[PDB]
Amino acid sequence: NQQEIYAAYRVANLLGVYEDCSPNGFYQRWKQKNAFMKAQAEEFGIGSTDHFIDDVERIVDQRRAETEWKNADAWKNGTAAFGARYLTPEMYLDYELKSIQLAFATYKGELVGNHKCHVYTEDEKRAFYDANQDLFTRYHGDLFSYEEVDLIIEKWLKVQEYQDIIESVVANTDNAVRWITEFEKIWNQMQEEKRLRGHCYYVSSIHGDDANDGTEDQPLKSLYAVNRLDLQPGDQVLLERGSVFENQFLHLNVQGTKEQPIYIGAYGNGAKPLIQTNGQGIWYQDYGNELDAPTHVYRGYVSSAVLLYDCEYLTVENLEISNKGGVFGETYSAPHKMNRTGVAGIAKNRGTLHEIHLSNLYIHDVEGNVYDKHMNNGGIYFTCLKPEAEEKTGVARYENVSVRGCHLKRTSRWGIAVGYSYKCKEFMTAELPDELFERYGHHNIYIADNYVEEIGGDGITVMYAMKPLVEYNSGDSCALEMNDRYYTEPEDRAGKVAAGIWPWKCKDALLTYNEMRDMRLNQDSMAWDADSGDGTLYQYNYSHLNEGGCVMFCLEEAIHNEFRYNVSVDDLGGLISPSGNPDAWIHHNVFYRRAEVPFVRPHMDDGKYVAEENEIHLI
Ligand SMILES: CC(=O)N[C@@H]1[C@@H](O[C@@H]2O[C@H](CO)[C@H](O)[C@H](O)[C@H]2O)[C@H](O)[C@@H](CO)O[C@H]1O
Ligand code: NA
Repeated sequence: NQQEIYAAYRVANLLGVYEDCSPNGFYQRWKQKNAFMKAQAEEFGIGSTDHFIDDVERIVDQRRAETEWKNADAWKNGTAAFGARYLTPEMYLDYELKSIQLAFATYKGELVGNHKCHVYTEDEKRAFYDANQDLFTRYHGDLFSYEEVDLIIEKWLKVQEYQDIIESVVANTDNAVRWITEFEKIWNQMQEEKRLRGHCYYVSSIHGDDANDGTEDQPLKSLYAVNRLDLQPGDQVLLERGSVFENQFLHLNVQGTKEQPIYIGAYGNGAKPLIQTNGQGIWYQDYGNELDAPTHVYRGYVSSAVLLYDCEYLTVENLEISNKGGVFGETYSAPHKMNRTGVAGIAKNRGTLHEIHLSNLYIHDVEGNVYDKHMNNGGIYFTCLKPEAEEKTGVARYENVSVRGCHLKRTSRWGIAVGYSYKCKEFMTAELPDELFERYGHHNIYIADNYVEEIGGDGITVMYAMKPLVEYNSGDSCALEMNDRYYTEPEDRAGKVAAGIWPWKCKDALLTYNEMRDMRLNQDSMAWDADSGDGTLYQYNYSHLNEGGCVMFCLEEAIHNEFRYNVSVDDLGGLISPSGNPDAWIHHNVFYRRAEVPFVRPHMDDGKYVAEENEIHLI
């Protein structure tokens, strides 16, 4: 809503968040941001996947072997390059609107223009605690103490005060109309620049006909027609910009070759083609065996806007996807609400699937089951099901798979999840020998340049992969539903926790050049999580105002952990959560903490760690 955008930049000006809070000011900051990331970030993983995807494990080995803080000076004076290397207009606007809100939350001034900044008294914060007990329970139902959530409550109350100022300015509607008229022109200009950045099948919801041959002159009309095409190596399917595919879905079982991949994309002019699945695109998921915990749901119907079922040598690019529920009989937090995906990837009957790539997808309002962790449930979820006959087709798993440039907003439960496998019970040791990955695990997994925001559960998680590279991702405001207010009927599933960007049962994972802000309080709610897995390294990551702190080392199977050359600015709760972990080497980081935010997070402090040569500032 343009009046809310206008109001936000009015507050930004009064807070001094940005020097120029005109629409041109927004445009120049966007241009500056993209030019900076292009000049200063690493080049690896930019451009065609054929030029780098085979080198992911090699670049991971090189970066893990670094012996000093690369560009330490930039990192320490606040001009390092991290987060997504290109921000779309939609990513950038949402990022700045969140920046303004968080600046209000930490503002110490008396006034914002004529608005007197409320000073939240102990009485007022304690009253909020007593009235919102459903927000302060942990994994096992035990409450955080008031003292543990005092500063988080003040942050929340200042965010509400901020939000009330926006609707107030909106209510009070001259130069607002000027500001908004100019913003629309700038927005269109930005969309024009964004847009600038076998057989060809054309599909047009507006001009097509499913009886056509599917040329640009006589395009197909519907995704159902696409679902019926016998797509061959080299084929392209191009969806017309401006198209809306109402209640439609793409369910594909197609294979290109290395030499002639299949491409799904956009053509023409206007908005990204919109797949508006609205809870249709039904299919039956079955892992074929219980998962790592017997309580995890592992079979049932899923709604997916885009289902890639045993696909290979396929790239999907430049689409907008939603998957809203709200069908008759359904409530939002219902225990068995259908699992929903924006893009679901499945490996089952073709052994290793090669060369699946998602690029520049805008996936929002995917209203999956609030609870279920391992059904294909969230914005993007790739999994591996037990093959019909593994002795004939091989272990179902992934090789050379990338998720790049995707924007996720309001997806539940997961943001981006890649790799959960029916072979999960083969990895139930602390140490994970390389042979487990040679037989059962994924190779050359690359997740980069994504923006995940307002996510029900975890932001980005890579699973069962050898040396995955998760880099140059930006995350805001994940774990929104990991609390009793939304997580109403978990039954025996537990799982009321989420962290930002992290690996599960990976070997020698590298998470680097990521940015994570404003994780929503739960027992976890830290930015980074060296979870169960072997050899995880976080380096060159930026974290800010996460309500569960900076980094966790999670229990006895989180082994060979290292956390170096990271910057943490005003993480809350407690900076490090060494929770029952056997080791963690925490060294050569820079932390900025409030005096009343401890280095070690309460109740998550009984693990083994070496913290040395860290620079801890008070703020
Ligand atoms: C060991 C542990 O408790 N780790 C937590 C994570 O929970 C595990 O996540 C994996 C995901 O593949 C399985 O679901 C497993 O059964 C869970 O125990 C949890 O997701 C993260 C993020 O909050 O943190 C740990 O608490
Ligand atoms: Na294969």
